[PDB]
Amino acid sequence: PIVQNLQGQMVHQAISPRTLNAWVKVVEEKAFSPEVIPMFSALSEGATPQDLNTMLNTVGGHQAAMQMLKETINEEAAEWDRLHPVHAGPIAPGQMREPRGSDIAGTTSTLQEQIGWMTHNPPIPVGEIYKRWIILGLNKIVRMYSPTSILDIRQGPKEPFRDYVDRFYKTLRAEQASQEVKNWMTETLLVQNANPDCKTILKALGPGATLEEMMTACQGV
Amino acid sequence: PIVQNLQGQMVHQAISPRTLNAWVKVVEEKAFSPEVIPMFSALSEGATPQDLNTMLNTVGGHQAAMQMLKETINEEAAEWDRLHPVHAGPIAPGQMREPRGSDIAGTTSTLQEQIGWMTHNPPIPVGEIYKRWIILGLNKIVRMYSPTSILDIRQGPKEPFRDYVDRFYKTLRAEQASQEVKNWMTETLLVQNANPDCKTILKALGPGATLEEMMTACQGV
Amino acid sequence: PIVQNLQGQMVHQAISPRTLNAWVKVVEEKAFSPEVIPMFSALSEGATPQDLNTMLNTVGGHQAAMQMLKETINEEAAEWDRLHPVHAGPIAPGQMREPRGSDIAGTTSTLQEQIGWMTHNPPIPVGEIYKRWIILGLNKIVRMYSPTSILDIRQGPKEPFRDYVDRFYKTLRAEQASQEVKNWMTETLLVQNANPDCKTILKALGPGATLEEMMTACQGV
Amino acid sequence: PIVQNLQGQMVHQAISPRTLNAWVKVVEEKAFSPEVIPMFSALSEGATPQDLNTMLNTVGGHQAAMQMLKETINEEAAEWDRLHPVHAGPIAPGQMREPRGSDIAGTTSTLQEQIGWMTHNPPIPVGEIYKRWIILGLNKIVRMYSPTSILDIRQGPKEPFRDYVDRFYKTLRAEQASQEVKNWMTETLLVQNANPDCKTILKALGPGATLEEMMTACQGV
Amino acid sequence: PIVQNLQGQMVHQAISPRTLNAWVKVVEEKAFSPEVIPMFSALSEGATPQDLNTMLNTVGGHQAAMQMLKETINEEAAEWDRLHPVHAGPIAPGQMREPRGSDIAGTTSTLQEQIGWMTHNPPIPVGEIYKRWIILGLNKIVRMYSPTSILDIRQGPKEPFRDYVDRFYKTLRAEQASQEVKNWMTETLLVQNANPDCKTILKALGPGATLEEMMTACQGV
Amino acid sequence: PIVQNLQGQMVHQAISPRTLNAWVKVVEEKAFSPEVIPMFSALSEGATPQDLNTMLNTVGGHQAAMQMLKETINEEAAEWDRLHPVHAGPIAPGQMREPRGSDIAGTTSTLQEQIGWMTHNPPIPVGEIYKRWIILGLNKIVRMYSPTSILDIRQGPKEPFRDYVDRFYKTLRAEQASQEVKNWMTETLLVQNANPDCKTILKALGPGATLEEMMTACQGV
Repeated sequence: PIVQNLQGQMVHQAISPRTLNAWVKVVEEKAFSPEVIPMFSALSEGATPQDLNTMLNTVGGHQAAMQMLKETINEEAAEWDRLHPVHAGPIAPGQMREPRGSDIAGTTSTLQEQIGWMTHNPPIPVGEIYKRWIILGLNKIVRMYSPTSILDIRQGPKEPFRDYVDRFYKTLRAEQASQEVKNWMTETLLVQNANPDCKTILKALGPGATLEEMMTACQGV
Repeated sequence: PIVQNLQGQMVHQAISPRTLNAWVKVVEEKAFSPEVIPMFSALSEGATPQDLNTMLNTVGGHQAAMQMLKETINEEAAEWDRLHPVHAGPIAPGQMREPRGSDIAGTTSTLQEQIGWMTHNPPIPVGEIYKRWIILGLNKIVRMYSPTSILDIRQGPKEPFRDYVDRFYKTLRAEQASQEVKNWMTETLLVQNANPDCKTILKALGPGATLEEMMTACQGV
Repeated sequence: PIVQNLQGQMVHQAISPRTLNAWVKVVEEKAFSPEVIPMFSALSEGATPQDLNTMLNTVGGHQAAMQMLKETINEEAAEWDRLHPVHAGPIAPGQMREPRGSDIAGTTSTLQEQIGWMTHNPPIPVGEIYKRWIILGLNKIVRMYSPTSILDIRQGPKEPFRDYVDRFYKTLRAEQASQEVKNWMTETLLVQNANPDCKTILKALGPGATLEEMMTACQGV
Repeated sequence: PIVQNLQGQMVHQAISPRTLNAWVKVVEEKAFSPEVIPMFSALSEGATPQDLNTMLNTVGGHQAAMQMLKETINEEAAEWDRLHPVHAGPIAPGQMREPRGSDIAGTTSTLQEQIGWMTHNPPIPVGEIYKRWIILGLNKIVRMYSPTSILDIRQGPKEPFRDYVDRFYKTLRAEQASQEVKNWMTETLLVQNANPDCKTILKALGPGATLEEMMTACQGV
Repeated sequence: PIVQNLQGQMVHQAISPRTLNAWVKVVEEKAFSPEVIPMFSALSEGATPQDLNTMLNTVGGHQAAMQMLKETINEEAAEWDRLHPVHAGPIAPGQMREPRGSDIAGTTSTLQEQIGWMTHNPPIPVGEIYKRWIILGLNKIVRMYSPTSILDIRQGPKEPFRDYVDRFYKTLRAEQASQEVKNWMTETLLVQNANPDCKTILKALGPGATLEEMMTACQGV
Repeated sequence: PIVQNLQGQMVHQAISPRTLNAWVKVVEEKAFSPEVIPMFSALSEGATPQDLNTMLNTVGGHQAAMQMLKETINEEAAEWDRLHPVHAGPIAPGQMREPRGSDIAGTTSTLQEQIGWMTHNPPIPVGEIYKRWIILGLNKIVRMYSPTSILDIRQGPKEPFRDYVDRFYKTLRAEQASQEVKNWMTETLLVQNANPDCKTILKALGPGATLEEMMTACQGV
């Protein structure tokens, strides 16, 4: 990791044992559940591509998903190469060179160049660029490892609205979808896939009713 | 979070693994229980909107409450905009741009922006403004996910007074009701819904008796 | 709390995740057991009233004890308020005000006021004042939830004197009773409530024996 | 280990209890599963050769595997002495001695030579050379201690492709096979050792298919 | 406790949670066992009298000993007052008041006074003095609470010399005897009080043999 | 212990809780195992004799070993005094006193003296010296509490070769014998003490076969 102290004093730190353990245990316990993404992202704030590779490589099992993640990363490295030409210019001997895809993915750069890119002026955020590429592949993994389709999420006849809504927003959370489309699934599907009895109730509230009002309206139906 | 050092030197740091796990296990273990709000608020001291959002996004499950909270937050951000019109013409180069409700909520603002208002003299403490909106949305949730009103809490045949007075001020603690109404519930219901045996003993003290007189009188029944 | 660093800089620090966990486990493992009150005093070393209410409020359940505690704090506050003369008109900017009972209890004051009082020499130690009120209320509660009278503790037919002494000064520690009454209990009851055999041993030493002499005599019975 | 602090400041410190313990417990619990080698690299960031011997000598249990690794360490050591002969006379003015194989392996050399080599400019990275020699012998242990070869990974009749693919990308992970060769093993063996139903669907995709296209095709199978 | 930084700055810091918690755990796991007195002393590095009292009060149960310990501390406090009485007239303007036993016992002395004595020119280490007084009483607990004497350990017909010697030196640790008396007990009781089969062997090695030599001798009897 | 900071500022530090807990746990799990001995050095890197006395004295039980160790140290101590006699006539004015053997074992030397010798230039390493005596004595203990002869380690009629090479080198590790003789045990005894079926397997490879070759050859017999 690299920890910035007062005055922007940037110092690399080797990775902590209790980070290593927390992150590995999270993936053993909860698998590819959506909270893994914010947890991953948090626990790798200021990480180098080597520290990020550590976190993935210290995981055993789930090797079908990690093989997909490698490929996804290899695709984002071919796309960084496509977008940023490979030509070495009249750059100074002591100044940082220009990162490649494989520099970003942590394979052709050294730790000192990765610390260098991050700390240097101008900086290149090779650690966070790589995080976006991992997180994308994780979006593919979460989406792939979902057991449920969001359209089949429906209120039962004897199902409290509130337990259905937990089901609706779990299965929705685990979709990759535009926000606009997710807005549409809330405003169309929630009232639409309800039970007749509760369906009536949410309609009487009209279109400016809140989920709070909606849960409290269906408290005893 | 942002650690205030000596000479008033404020340096940001990312949120700890053991804060993340203590907050995560709290929600798993204790659900929407009243002490969860001071516990959340306490583990979130010195938090930015990004750190508060981290803590909420690392909560896996309970998504009907997180959606109810999203709508609540949006209502407090939008309400902030209601109070404050858009600031016309050019922004001054010595001055920070004044936050909109969506900058406070952490979404049309960067992390660096959040740190910018909060640290820049005279500080705008957007973390502690937004935090109060979160603690607002949580109270609504704590109060909703409560199964019992005070009328529904009574002492059974052989139940010790002590466990009942605990049940009573736990359910009162979690109610929506005002202090004049929560006084009325205390002075009426508490002795009224005691069992025959304990009710007889509390009647023999008089009505002017204290909770201390009430606890040491009715203990062995 | 407020951590004093070098050359007497007292600077506030948030209550640590492990402070919180420690108080949660202490209350979990040992409830309303005597030595828990020292754990609290220790965990509240250099604490503010916000940090005292945070610790009390972070307690799961036990609202009969906490409602009793509120009643005691509110009584201690009304008594402080009673004794201190009322301020004539507003407080001029150079006048650091003198706290009312509710200022001490953290309900009418700001954190900056609580810090202000403590650091502005001759210090008004509002944390340490409020802690005595809380500790005082914890002793009443503790004494009141204490199961067994000191009078009723007695030796088994061939029970070891040492184990009987452990029970006697364990129960004695939870007794309301005066130091002078407890000195009588030492001189009268300790031999008195022993069993026929050990009683005889103990009687033969006369009253000049210390507890080591009582212990070494009853080393074999 | 040796901690690089602000501005090339290298400072010696002891190997951490909870480091040491983390390594003993990974080996106690999990032996020589593929994830153990990345864990060992994760836990030894900035370790000297001495610190690296500390970690091998603190293993109890499994001394045939540890023996295999010493022999490997002597092989890797002898090869370093073959490639670079002894350097005659007394050491060059203000220059560090070129280490032997036994110096990299931490036996003929002293900890102060090891700290000089690592911290000097140009640095001699003795810690990372020996660490490769250890990682090579841990791979011989991993591979030997494995019961299944990648030729032997095959799908059940009613088995999910995904769980099988997890056994395959785990087994592929422990292969000493080169990357051009691992690529043949992916495009050939995965479908070939598939069940007849999932095999048919995957053959229909053509030879252009990704792992994702293969997993989403055999989702219903 | 009081933490010394560079330039001889001694600044008090509040008692650590995990120090507190570890102490508590020691008394529960090992009771008042011999090895506890060096662990306690170890855990009470830089302790004030108030931190020493905090450790004693943070224990519950085992109160016959806690009573022995109280009385012993009072005796020693009474001894310091006898050895060091009050000197004529009021206190110096710039210096501290000379300590009483009750000030060393931390009961009549404020924390500030206690900081005062350790930091003062000339300093009285009232912590380290009080701790020795505590340790005298702890040794009285160890010696009283040992179940058996060094005289009472002799070797059975199927007992291994090794286990016999384990028992001998265990029991010795807890006795009152001096090193020249303890020396006599090694050279006299151990072989004397051994079983016939090991005794012939040990006599044969002759009285200049070590315990390692005696232990190897008696290894297959 | 003594922590060497940047630019070589050596300041003594209090004996860390997880130093104390780590050594306690280590002894509880691994007793007289050979692995205790590197762990002992690693956990004592940077120690004083006071601190080494703390770890040894905080060991409960094992009092046969503590007497054997004690004896080994007094022997090493007696000898250090024989070889290093104190200088003729009057003392150098500024200098520190001569460490005697008991000083080095921390018996007769205070904390300050031990800190002087270690930090003084040229340093007298009382800590590292005491550790070799402690390690010498620990190696005797380990070896004593090991019982099996290496001649007695043989393969069962259908025992896995690995479980026998593990037993063989576990017992070999605790043998006293020179390295060339341990090389002789490797070449003679290993293949010799194997069962008819595995013996046959190894005999077919020819006698030049490496342990990697012996282990893959007997992978399944």
